[PDB]
Amino acid sequence: SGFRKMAFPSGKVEGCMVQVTCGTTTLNGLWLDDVVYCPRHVICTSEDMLNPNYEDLLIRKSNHNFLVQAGNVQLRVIGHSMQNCVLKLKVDTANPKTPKYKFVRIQPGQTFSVLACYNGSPSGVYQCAMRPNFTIKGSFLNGSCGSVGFNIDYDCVSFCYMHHMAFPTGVHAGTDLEGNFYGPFVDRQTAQAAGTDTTITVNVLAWLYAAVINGDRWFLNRFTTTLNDFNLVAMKYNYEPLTQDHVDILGPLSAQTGIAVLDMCASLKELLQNGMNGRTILGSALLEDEFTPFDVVRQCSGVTFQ
Amino acid sequence: SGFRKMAFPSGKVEGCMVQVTCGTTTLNGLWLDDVVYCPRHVICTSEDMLNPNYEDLLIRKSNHNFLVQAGNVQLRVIGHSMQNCVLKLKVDTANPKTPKYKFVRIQPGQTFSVLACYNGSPSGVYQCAMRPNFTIKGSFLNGSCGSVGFNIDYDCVSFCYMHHMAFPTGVHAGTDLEGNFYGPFVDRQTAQAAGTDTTITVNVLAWLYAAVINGDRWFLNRFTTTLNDFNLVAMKYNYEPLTQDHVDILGPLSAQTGIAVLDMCASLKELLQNGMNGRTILGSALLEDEFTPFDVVRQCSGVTFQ
Repeated sequence: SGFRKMAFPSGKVEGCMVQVTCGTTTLNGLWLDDVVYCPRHVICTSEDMLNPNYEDLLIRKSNHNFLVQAGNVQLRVIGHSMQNCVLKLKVDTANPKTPKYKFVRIQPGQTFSVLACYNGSPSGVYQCAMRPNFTIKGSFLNGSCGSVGFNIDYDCVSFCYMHHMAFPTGVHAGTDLEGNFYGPFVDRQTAQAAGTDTTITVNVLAWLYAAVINGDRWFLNRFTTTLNDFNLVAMKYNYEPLTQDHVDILGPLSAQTGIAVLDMCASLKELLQNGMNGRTILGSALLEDEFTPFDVVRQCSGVTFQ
Repeated sequence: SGFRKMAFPSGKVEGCMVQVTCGTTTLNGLWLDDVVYCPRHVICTSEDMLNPNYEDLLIRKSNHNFLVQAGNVQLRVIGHSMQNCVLKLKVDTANPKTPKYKFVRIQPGQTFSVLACYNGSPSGVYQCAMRPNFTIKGSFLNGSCGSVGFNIDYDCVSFCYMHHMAFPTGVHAGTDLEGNFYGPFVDRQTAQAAGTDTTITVNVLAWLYAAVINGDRWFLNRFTTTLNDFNLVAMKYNYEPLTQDHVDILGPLSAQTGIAVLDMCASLKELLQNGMNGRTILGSALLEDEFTPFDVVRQCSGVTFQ
């Protein structure tokens, strides 16, 4: 009973966070086996960031220009390469606390947990979603660069995000762990536009099912509707159009509650047009789109990990 | 930049969670050194819970009736006592992963992180507040009993909460780690009323300061007001009255932003009377009271831990 924006337990990621220093810049790095991963803009001064030529900047750097610190013990850099927008600092000591891990590139609308770090030390953990415009709305201060996002599949940690940039708009951008940005962003200090943001409709429907599982049922109505007519209302309010793959994903939520996806949509349709009228659902005065269908099943069944 | 309901990193607590089984019942326990802590109602059947005489039930139990499991390794019970509403199962193996810890009993309005567990395995982590009526609005399924709440002071883990009961109302109740319930609750399966809930006014003001730190300033007005007149408006809307200790706690938030507490109150006063008019603050359509002033300073300065 109850429903909370829940993060994954962070223990397996904590033992992987190191502090990386090059010149005057210090940010966080991810120490798996004997490779440290960190944003390549650790090699830039505040002046370089306006127009960095990363190849030329990297050339004037040698292995002993990088101070990697894992707690009270300094690491030794044996080799450096640049994979897209991440620096791989090959080190000598492999991380004994290296978990079974995996690098994955997530799709918009999926959720993950962020372990926010400063100077290589864990500060806090929260759950967030990759927006349809490939930003995230995080909580990141200066020198939280290098902090990582992750999911947990039983015993395997899936790393999916590394924080790189904060934009004047309040939004945050980063890469996968191979160094490819999510979205059309580049790691330089210049004005960059994100797309129009849209609401993740499949997630909203998973949250309405969570509400029904928890005894909020007032939004339930008698109408039904069609996918095609719903999508016409949704596209008016900047909601992601629903496809059949979406209806199927919500299958188990439908079977455990005996309410048809299309019936849930008809409730939603009404909620977009008529509004909330000052009521709430699961404590909120707005429709929430940061829970995936799998997030809801996990929290309403008690899935555990290593 | 940005603001998120942030939990503490859970690594140090994960290595302390064990599974406790007695008869048919299985819940979570906290394994510090060579003592396991768990709800005493692990010794009850579903029938016993209606009217348990814990002393008599405990008498028919011997050390070998308790199966404590820490992963794939069974623990050995050497002694059991009942401290208030917690069972202390003294075991032989001390926990090697025992952190520097502390038992503390928190006051209403303070916040902590909950590590939700099932069968002794971490499932997720979230942040919550102790309501003024000594409940919490958590996310707990059957057999999440024994899950613990905690804060982190640099390297010391302060344990402050253990989950015991879920009430028909959707609210949750538990004890400190010495076994004293928060609130007027008892561990028996009967109807129990919580008090009227009130909004934690000092927390709300810390969140408005967080909003100003993040560029939301529309609620800022020109009026001021007095503590006494504000408290008269607040007591109308079921808000906790403000005292001078509260104004002082918000001192650093006031100095870093150059806005007087009483000026912030005058904004709040207006917000309670005139309403939100469909605007939002830090993304929310309602006033939030689950951030303490210290929570805001931690997230707006980058405080780190071991």
